[PDB]
Amino acid sequence: EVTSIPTGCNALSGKIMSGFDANRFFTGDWYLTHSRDSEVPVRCEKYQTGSNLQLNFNGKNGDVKCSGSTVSGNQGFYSFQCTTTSGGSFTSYMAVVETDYANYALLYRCGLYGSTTPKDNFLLFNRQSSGEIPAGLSTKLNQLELTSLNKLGCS
Ligand SMILES: CCCCC/C=C\C\C=C/C=C/C=C/C[C@@H](O)CCCC(=O)O
Ligand SMILES: N[C@@H](CCC(=O)N[C@@H](CS)C(=O)NCC(=O)O)C(=O)O
Repeated sequence: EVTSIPTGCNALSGKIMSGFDANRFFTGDWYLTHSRDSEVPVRCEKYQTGSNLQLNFNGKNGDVKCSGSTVSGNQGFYSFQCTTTSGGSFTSYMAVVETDYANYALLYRCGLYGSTTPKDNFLLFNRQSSGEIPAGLSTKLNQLELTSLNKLGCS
């Protein structure tokens, strides 16, 4: 039924890497090490991936389990249906902006989470918990005006 990302989310047309390879991105673990907007206290979320766009991460209050699917109307975007250990449920949308698969991935995430106003973010994932801001993203970050990503709770 849902064939495009929520109204107000940034489709980022023209700003996403060419040739995104889902096969190489949705494997292994991804640490969420930095983000444009951040909460307090900062934490270290490890995103564990599995086949068929499944993922697990250690969320704000308990493990979170998500099942993904492509969004037909928006190239590069995925919809995740997530459930939480406290019994909650939500939908979240994401696109991989840039990645080298082996080290870092810059993502865009957006959702309504029950509101009419979207909450979004730019997220930097690393394969190591000690990962920081890669030299290779320098110009791309400048272009997106992401000049000062907040470091989170991983080291
Ligand atoms: C391997 C990376 C996979 C990323 C998957 C993207 C989305 C589904 C997973 C988690 C979604 C979390 C939703 C939290 C919403 C809210 O707390 C976030 C505020 C803004 C933001 O950080 O996106
Ligand atoms: N604000 C709404 C929606 C909150 C919501 O859906 N939160 C989701 C996404 S922020 C969640 O439980 N996330 C858990 C996590 O990210 O660890 C409510 O309180 O009912």
